[PDB]
Amino acid sequence: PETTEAIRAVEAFLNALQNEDFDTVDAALGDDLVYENVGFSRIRGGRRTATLLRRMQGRVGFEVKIHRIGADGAAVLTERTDALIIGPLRVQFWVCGVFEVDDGRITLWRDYFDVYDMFKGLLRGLVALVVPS
Amino acid sequence: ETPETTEAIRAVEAFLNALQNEDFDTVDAALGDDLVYENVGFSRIRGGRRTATLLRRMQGRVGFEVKIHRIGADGAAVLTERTDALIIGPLRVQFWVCGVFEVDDGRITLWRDYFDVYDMFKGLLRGLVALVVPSLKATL
Amino acid sequence: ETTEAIRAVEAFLNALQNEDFDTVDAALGDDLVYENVGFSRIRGGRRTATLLRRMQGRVGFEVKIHRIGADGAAVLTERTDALIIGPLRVQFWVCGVFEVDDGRITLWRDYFDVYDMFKGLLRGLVALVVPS
Amino acid sequence: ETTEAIRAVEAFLNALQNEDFDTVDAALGDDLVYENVGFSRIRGGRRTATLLRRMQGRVGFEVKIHRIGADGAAVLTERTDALIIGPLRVQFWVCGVFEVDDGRITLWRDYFDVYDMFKGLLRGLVALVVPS
Amino acid sequence: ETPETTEAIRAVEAFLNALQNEDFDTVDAALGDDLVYENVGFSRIRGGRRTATLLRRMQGRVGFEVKIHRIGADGAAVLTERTDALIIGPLRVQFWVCGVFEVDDGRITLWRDYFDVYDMFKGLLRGLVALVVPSLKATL
Amino acid sequence: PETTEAIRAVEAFLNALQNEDFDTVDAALGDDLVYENVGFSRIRGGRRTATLLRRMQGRVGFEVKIHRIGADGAAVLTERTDALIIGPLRVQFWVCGVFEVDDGRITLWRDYFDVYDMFKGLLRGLVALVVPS
Ligand SMILES: [Ca+2]
Ligand SMILES: [Ca+2]
Ligand SMILES: [Ca+2]
Ligand SMILES: [Ca+2]
Repeated sequence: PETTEAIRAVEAFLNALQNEDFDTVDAALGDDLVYENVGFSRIRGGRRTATLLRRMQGRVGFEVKIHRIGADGAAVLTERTDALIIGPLRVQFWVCGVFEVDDGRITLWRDYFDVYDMFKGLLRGLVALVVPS
Repeated sequence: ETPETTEAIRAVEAFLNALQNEDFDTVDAALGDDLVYENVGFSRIRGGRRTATLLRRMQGRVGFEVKIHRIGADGAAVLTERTDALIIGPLRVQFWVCGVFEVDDGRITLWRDYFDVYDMFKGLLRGLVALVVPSLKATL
Repeated sequence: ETTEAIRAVEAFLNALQNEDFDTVDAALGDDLVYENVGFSRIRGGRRTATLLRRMQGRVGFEVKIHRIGADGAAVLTERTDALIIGPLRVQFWVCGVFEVDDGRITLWRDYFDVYDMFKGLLRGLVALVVPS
Repeated sequence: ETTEAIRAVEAFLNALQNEDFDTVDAALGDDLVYENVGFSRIRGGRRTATLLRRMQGRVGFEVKIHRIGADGAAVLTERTDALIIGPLRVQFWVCGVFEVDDGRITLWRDYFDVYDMFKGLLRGLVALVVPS
Repeated sequence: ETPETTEAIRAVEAFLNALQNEDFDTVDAALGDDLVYENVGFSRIRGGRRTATLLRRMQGRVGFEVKIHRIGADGAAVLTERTDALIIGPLRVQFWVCGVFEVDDGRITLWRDYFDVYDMFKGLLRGLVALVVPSLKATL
Repeated sequence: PETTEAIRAVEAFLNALQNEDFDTVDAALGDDLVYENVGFSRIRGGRRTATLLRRMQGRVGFEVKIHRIGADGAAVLTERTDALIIGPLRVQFWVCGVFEVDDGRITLWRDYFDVYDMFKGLLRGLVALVVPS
């Protein structure tokens, strides 16, 4: 089932990110990956993205929580809560991700999020840094 | 025996075309009595009828366009990658939206639209610029 | 090889008719080009497969293959197809040409005639009122 | 057998294009049924052969075969044909199905689309005025 | 290089349709200056122009129908198996004709029609009967 | 050449009649022959026609002269002068014949002629019987 397959590849990928399983991250990313944080960044190349993420371990941690996930042929859509963690600072924000997978490899990774939501997440992180809650 | 999955996708597509087309009786039929409608971070409304007549009353003041790029389902949940546009006379404001829906028995019980204020602000600036230079107006 | 390509095409067309959409998925290549000649072109096997899957319960298909031959990876068919939308049945001839690579369909090209389809429509509309 | 049937069909279609009417005669079975689907049916190989022979100098034919496969005695073709009447050239797709028995064609069934043919006509008429 | 055989057949067909259609300029172009025209056992006329204007002058008095069942050529000679009809108002007289032609350079130099007085007499009786019982009138 | 073939079969047949070559007549006639003298007679069956003609030798002779002959697919048309000969009486008259040939065999033989022309032929025959010319 090619649908189920695409879904699992995306789930395996996002779990790998969260778990710092960087060999799985490498295996999951297509050579011609385009990776967009929409309105903010674009990177081309699975390998360049894979090594960039690998080089972030120990300075920024990632959490990903997938609330909903569905497929449309080769595309997979996600509704998530993500968090960047830099030492004691935790920045949480919603993310909707769209992916394209081809033969078990991710060829498009496109994350949408809101600067207002992200800003609130930052304020909450910073406040929590002096009131651990 | 056609799966609830195909049904749910189709209900959401029918609903979004109905909004764009101003087909308010289909909008009425599409929305469950206990609808919760969220523009994430901005508004929450409860109740299909209250939302349905709110939308109906916008006719002639603000038009909507919806272009769905990708849509898929997770049981009763439906996810959507779109470009939307709000039109107020000659001003057109275009922005991306990701919507998540829940459908129960052909009726929409959750409608949750996600967007970015930055992207929206950029859409507004382009709308405003196009008011003066009709050539820079966004299109679907 | 030849028989293989023929069987893939038959299996695919029967799966369409039977609404066996996993099999439809498995039959179509990633780089499928799908044409209704003069009318539509779609690229991608996943896209085509999910488009067909999503028609279930709105349009049914029937396919009768009268003749089917092969030349290497190419398979040609002479068929009668029908589209079914509720009580409305529209029947019309189709000649389909396919290319199959490794059990997967990489080209699917259906030819038909608007005049023949128009007549099928009239007959279908008449049949709505005189079920016979 | 299979190759035999394919070669008879190719030889026949090339003979048509080349106006080699004895070969056209030799290719067609006595009990040929010849159909242009939705449009014409003629029975008899001699009748069909002399009808084609008698068009020489009034209508020319061109046939390009893109794909050709066989299933036993049946041969299917995907083609581009053209009818040529003086400076007017009308080009259109044809899918032809044939049956061959003992080197002779016993069925010749051409399928085409009126919309595609209409477009070919417009293009031909336009070309009369803008030769390009 | 299309054979004189196909040409000759076509000239004869064009000529006979021209008679039926009253297309008298094609009739004029079709008939050679030294035409000999025979209804075998009944009439001989010499000269394409004299025959052409004779035929032209029959317009509105006697109509012709021609149905060719078989036609074939022997070099410049063309043979024809037909059913003809002469129409004079409501009277229609139908009979078989075998015609032999010779064509030289697209022009008809010999036109020789064969028929049977008996068959013609039968055609006349049926014509006359059909005048009174319109249902028994011959058709092509 | 199937055209040439049909023509020759008809020529061979009409020559055979004239020459009383009755085995050739037999070979030339199809089992399902229809034989018409138009307006006058119809017979079905190659064999019945072949034997009828065979049974005429010694009482009526036939002459056939083909002026023109042509083909239209399987059909062959003829313009002829024929003559029936009964002892010293010779009856001459024009005949146009149409034939259909299938696989070298004649399946349709249809002769057209005129009773007026035939009557004149009879008078001329009878007159010649007292004035041998
Ligand atoms: Ca972790
Ligand atoms: Ca794949
Ligand atoms: Ca003799
Ligand atoms: Ca034969």
